[PDB]
Amino acid sequence: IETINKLNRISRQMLQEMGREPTPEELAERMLMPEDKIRKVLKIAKEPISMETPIGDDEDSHLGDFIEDTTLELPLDSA
DNA sequence: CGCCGCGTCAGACTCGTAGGATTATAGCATACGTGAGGTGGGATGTCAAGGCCTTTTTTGCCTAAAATGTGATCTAGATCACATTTTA
Repeated sequence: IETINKLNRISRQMLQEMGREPTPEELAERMLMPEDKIRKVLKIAKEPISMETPIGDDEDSHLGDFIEDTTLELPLDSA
C-alpha cells in the first residue's frame, strides 16, 4: 500500500516535469528501486470487474453469460 | 361509509455489435513466521555379472539292416533304301 502511495504521488510530479507519464525505466530510477518491483506492483494494482456488468450495451449480456467453464471434462475425452 | 394518497407492480420472442473504468488516502520501528533455498540419507530403482532346473542344441550311439558298390555277360529293341500295295 505504502509503495503504491509513493508511486501514484510521484507520478503526478513526474507528469508535471515531463509533461507526460513516466516509464518503469525512468520511474524505477526515480523510485530508487529496480524495474522488477515496479513492474510487479503495476501488475498487482488491478481490481475485479463485477460479473453483473452489461458487456452487452443493451440488456442482453451480463458478462457472466459469456464465461466458459474449463474444469470438468469433455465427453469425447471420456470415451 | 366512501374517498384520497401513497405505494406496488407487469410491460412479446430468437438472432447479432463493441471493449471497458476510476480517487486517494503518512510514516517509520519491532518483532515474528513462512516461503524458497540447502542437504545428508534411507530407500528405491537400475545395470552388469553369477548359481538352481528344464529345455534346447549339439551330439554320442546303437544295431537293424536296407542300401550302395564290383563289372563282364547278355538281351530285346532299333535302322534304311528299295518294291510295291493299299485306300479314299
